[PDB]
Amino acid sequence: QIKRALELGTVMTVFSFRKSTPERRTVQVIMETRQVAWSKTADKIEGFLDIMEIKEIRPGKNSKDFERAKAVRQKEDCCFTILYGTQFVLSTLSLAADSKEDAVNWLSGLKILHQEAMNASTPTIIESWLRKQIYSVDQTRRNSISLRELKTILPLINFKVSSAKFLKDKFVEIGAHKDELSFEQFHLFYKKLMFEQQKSILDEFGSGSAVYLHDFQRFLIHEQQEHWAQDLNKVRERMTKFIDDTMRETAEPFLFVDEFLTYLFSRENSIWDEKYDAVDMQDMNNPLSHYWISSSHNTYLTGDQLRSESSPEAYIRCLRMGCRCIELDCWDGPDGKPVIYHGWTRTTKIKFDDVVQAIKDHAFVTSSFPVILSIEEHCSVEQQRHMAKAFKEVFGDLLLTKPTEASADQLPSPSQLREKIIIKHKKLGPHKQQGELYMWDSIDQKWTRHYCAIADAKLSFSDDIEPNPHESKPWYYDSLSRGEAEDMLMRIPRDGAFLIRKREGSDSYAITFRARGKVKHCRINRDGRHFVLGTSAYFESLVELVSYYEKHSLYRKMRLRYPVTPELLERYNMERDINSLYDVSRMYVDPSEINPSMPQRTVKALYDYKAKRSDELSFCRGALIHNVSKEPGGWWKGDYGTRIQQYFPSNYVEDISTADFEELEKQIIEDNPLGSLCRGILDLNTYNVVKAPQGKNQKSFVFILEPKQQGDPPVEFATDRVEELFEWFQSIREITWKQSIAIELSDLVVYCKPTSKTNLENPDFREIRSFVETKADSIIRQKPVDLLKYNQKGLTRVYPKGQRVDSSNYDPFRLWLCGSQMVALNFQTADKYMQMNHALFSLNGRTGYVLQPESMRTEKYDPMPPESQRKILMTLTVKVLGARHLPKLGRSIACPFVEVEICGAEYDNNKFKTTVVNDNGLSPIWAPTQEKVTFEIYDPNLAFLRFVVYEEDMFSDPNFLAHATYPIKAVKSGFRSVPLKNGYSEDIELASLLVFCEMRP
Ligand SMILES: [Ca+2]
Repeated sequence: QIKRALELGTVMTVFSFRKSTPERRTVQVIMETRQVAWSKTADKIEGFLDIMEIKEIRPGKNSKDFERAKAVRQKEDCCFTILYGTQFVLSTLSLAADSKEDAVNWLSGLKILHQEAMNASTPTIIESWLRKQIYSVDQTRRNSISLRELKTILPLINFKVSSAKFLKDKFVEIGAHKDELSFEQFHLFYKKLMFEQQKSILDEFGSGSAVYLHDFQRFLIHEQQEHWAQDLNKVRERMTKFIDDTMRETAEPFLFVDEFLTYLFSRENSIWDEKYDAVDMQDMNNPLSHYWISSSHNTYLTGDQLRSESSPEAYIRCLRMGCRCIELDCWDGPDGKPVIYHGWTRTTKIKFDDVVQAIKDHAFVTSSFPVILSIEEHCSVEQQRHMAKAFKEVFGDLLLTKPTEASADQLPSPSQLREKIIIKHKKLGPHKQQGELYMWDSIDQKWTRHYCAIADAKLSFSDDIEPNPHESKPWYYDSLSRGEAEDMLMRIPRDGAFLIRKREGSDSYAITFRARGKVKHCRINRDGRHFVLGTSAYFESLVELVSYYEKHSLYRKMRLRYPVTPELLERYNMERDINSLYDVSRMYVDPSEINPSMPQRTVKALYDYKAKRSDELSFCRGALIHNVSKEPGGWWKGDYGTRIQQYFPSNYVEDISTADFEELEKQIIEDNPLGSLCRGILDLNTYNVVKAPQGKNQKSFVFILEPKQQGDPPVEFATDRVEELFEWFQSIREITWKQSIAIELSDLVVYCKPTSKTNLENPDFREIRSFVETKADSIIRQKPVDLLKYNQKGLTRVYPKGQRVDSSNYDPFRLWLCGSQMVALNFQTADKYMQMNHALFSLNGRTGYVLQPESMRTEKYDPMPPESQRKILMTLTVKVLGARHLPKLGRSIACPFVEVEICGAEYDNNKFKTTVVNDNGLSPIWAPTQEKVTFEIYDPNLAFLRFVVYEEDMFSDPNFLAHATYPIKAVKSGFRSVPLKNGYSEDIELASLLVFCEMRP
């Protein structure tokens, strides 16, 4: 059809906000990889996007590329935008065609090409994936593969080649006529690799020669509990649709046992129950107060709360996920039209008019159910009039302007309010000093950018905002012992301080670095010419290794920054003498003093214990040990005093009581404006501020906090402009020396009238109460039953505390179980709680409304029963058997393990982890190591089954790879695939666990 017109290609004009001049390119669809490619010449493809990653094809000149370009002369009807990607912020390919003909050809042709890809079988996606891989080396659109190029690819696809024999022994077995492998020679290699690596799973299945039509139907009926599989003709179809072999399609289909394993790891065999993919309108006729409503906080932001980009695309992205409650922070614009950003911060400003349009175009595309606009009002009465007018005019009939029923005593249903936009805004009755400053490092002799803020006469500042050639380099030490290195690096008080030394009595090396006032050592061996850090981190050169870990994290979030040289030790030693009269530590804060006390992860010592090893902690009876990570057997890991996560006997501690609570409440860290991002705090009452007449260290604009108190260190800050320095100077000097609503908008508030009324008695259904995270958590703590009863008729919004400046999220489980409707979360953040939110709102067809269960509305509903009165409705047993295509995080091959947990407000860290597989992300296996674990579930409708895949790095630290999180409601039994998602809950190509699950009611 037009698919051939797209496969051939089309010359069009590409626009990037990243490139300043539009570039003419041939745009084509490679059917073999299912990519949209754009090339300058025929030989090489400049750039590509996977069709699988397309979220929207938007006609016109509505993209960041278009609006940032100089002109765009091409017509609206020749212009369109492919919005694609794996993150919250989607990439944009903005295109202008020569003609309206071609443009319309693409929008139609791409839509059907996407659907084909979505609906395609796993074996079709594998061939596309194998096609992508051989293209990737030299980008020629290759036909065959070298032996040396396959050995270069295997580590990139997260597999370590055990030996050279393994490939050649394979090569022969597949048929290695030469070192070259054709595409189908490579295709056959993958299948053999996957089967041989994972064969052992079969010991759980039949002793037949292959899996025949009848064997498979039994498997679907009895072990998978699929009762459609009675209809034997449906079972033969599934087989054939999977296989796709014309010669075997004849008569009765059978899978080869390796094709059966592939099916078990495949989408087709997902743990997810599909009936929950559609809306159920029988669950959409309850009052609005009975629904969990997918809710965003400060929707405009794409990043942190301090300096990240505001975009209308954030509203679009959230709305098209089915988010139904979005936030507009409305501030006085320059031209009497409101702007939206985070007040007083360096977050970019966007126009209210662009957000209103964006909401109108996107509110009701993927979900028909009512959208709630939470308006935080800082605008003038006149600017409020523009908002009242703009809403009415742009939204028209979509804008709820009067109640659904006049004589109502409860809220209307989501059904009744379809394609309605509801204004939450204060209804009429009938200036923090902050920004970016440069700070000076005497060690590095460099300035870095920090976000700083003054709260209650205290300036808080953030962390910074971003042939053996090593023999000449002064960070390399030819003849240095392990003990000296530790002492040398213990002299330099900086995380990321490093040197590389040759190991004593060996032609091999080590990197030793300081992290959190403690030195660590990393072994660097040689593989012929190459250098290997730990196990599989390959480098050509120790300079290349140092370059990489300057840009990429080596240990946790520590990078290499401070090369420990003789010149640095010489300089710092003298400077430490000169600066002896003050203690520099006092301006920085301790990394534990910003880390909160864990809700329930604290133990109390039953006995005195003396450490038999440096590994082990030593403590007295009565000692409270915090942030305990519980593993099986004798030894647990936890923090006591200064030390962190050291080993101790588990049978030497007991649970804390309420009597210990008061002691932990005193130990609760004092919040600062930068929360987790805070690096140091300065008491401006104990300083004078002076401007350096001629700046300092090559900055012109430098102010200095000079200490009043003995021992307190002076602090130097710099600005880009003298005007910044003045505002900071006068803000600091003023410490060191020492409600109108526009009727027009007010009238648009039908429901969701904000109220205060002190406390939760007499809920009005037209009213909404909002609680910051902190207030919400104290209500849950003291008044949970009041919140529940209020939430039956009234609505509740919760939003993150102001300190979550990193755009981190908070536990919504307890709030949800008290019937709280709008638990507003940072959708731009890839963390556990957004993952929970996406899981919950995957139910009921991604409408962003989930009916609270009937159980929550009976008199005998208790979220928190006593231990002895715990009623068990279901047991869930889980075995993690294996995984395919785990992502490669960094430079080394994944050493994966899986953590399984039942998530909810009834569950105190109810998890188990698998053992670690060494250097294999492509095809790990865990089946032989552990038995099933059994979970007791109190209510299946109130809980989530969460799988998280971690890599175990060289330091034994867990790093996130993927997750899958499901309401237990939608979990199927038997040998099930678990399709793995990234931190943003976007699908990772061909990535899946294989698990066994048993649910007994
Ligand atoms: Ca806000």
